[PDB]
Amino acid sequence: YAFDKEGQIPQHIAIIMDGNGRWAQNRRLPRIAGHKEGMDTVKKITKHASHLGVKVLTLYAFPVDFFDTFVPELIKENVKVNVMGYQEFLPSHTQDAVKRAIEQTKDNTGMVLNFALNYGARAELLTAMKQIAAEVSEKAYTADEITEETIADHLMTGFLPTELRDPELLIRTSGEERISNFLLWQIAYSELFFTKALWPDFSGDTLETAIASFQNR
Amino acid sequence: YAFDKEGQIPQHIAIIMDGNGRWAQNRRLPRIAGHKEGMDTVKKITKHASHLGVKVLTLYAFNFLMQLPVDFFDTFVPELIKENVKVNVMGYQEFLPSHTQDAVKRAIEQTKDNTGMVLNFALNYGARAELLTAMKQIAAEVSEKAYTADEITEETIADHLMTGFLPTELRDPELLIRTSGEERISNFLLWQIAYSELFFTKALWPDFSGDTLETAIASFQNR
Repeated sequence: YAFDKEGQIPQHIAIIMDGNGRWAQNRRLPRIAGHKEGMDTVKKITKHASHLGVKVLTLYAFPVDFFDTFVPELIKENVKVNVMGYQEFLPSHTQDAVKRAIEQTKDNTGMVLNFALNYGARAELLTAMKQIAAEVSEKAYTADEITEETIADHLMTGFLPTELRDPELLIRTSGEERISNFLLWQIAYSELFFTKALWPDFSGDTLETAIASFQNR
Repeated sequence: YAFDKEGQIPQHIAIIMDGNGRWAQNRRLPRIAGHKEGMDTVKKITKHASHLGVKVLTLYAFNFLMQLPVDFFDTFVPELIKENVKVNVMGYQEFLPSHTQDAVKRAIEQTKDNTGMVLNFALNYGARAELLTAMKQIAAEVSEKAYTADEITEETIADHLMTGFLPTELRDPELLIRTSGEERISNFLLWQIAYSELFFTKALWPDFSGDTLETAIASFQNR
């Protein structure tokens, strides 16, 4: 049962990118060659997901100059760039390149490309917890006024509008069957899809196959 | 691949029991027959999991709506004693019927001193609500200056989840099983399932057998 271009498209897709190392090793390449091939794979699926109607494409690394040579194609595709995680541990120069790509695409109105870099779901839930625990301690609101919407606001997806915060479809590559500490709160009702294909071999056809199964075929 | 009876057994196995209604529809029985049959499966899987050495078995249910647990627990308590199973139920028992609340509170009390497998029921349970309840507590306690905000740790959160009663090694499931062909978490142990192995079977829950549990464990054994 095939993918329907006129069928239902998940508005928010999250992908756990995996297999970059195993890709190079089976081809006996050094593992940097598998990571280079994975970051061009990122470009190929950012472009295809955008053309399919996806509104948020969240990518988990389970950069470099990469953002500088990507920013023109992101602007041609009307793609807005966000970065989830702890920018603090990022090198200062890649901190600079990331906030530059964010600022240079802040006005694009199409699909949001949301990078998960040095990100952890339990860590994210903890940092959301400390902020709420501090806010109630400065009497900003009760402890009983806290809601799920409160928790969702303090997650790294809270910048998104409420209808796009949670992925409707979560894809996991490299043949693993684990959530692996990714978007634990947000994937409460997400459809799950697992492909044995490694991320450097992940193609738009693989994405369409995944969306095909999301459409319940 | 094949199940190795001498191989590794997951300490904590979580199952999302799904497919009870569809099971009845296919037989054209009333859909209540699927849910009453699914409870027979609960007794079967509890016994087989206990015999395989599973330490914790968390089951997710998915007025007669909620009248099911009164006669289930009451007639299930003897065999739970014989199998040395300690019963626990996660979720807000506060909200469900009085009559079902006492049958559940009795089954917990009558099995409190059992030392074998923990049968962990999720009735009126939701992971997101469970995390909200864990934070409403932690926010309150740190507002009582029991500690400070940056001393909150993941174990602070883990203690305040509804699996916190379990020791640390048994809190998180190592294998999550979803029946009825569906491939989604559906708001179940969201924090705890962070590293769990996921197994999906098309089998409807009333057809879930000890062998279906064993193929799931076989997959956890990395085939």
